[PDB]
Amino acid sequence: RDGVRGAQAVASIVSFNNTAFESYGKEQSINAPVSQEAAFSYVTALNYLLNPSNRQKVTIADATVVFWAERSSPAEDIFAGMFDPPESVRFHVLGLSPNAARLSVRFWEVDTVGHMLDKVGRHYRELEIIPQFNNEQEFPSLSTLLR
RNA sequence: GGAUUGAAACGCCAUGCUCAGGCUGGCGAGUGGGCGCCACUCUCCAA
Repeated sequence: RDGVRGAQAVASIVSFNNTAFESYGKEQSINAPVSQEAAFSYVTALNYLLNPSNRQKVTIADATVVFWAERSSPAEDIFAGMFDPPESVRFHVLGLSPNAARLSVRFWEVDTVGHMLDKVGRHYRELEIIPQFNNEQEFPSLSTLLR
């Protein structure tokens, strides 16, 4: 509920529980070396970002999406980007999906603006038609169309 | 003729859009109007 949705109670990104996944005679996490404090750091950061109290998380389809910058109010409006369609690093975007007890990365972007017009823009421009009344609204919501 | 974090790795097994329902009841192409007014087969040729 308060973490990655649909995954096991405790999940991990790195794990080598089965022999088929080992190589060169290594074993366990030693199969990929990382300093202990470094491992702690990013895990804590990821846990923090997952906290619902901080408005930097959103669920789309099956994948949970997390983003961060020095400010987040505009990107947070992507909530309507699907719910009701219309110095610091800027807008890292990460989307991951859950396996049974381990996580996988779906996509990864670092672009600015946050534009998704590639599909939405095409989607809307395909729907263009002159209206009948003068008081109609240009951008109908999917709910209205389906109804 | 050692070693491309490599060498091997099926999305797979299978399931009815079914059972049934009147385009009906009914309505005037109907009322009425002149093909009329008038005009030379007529001049001459043995059997």
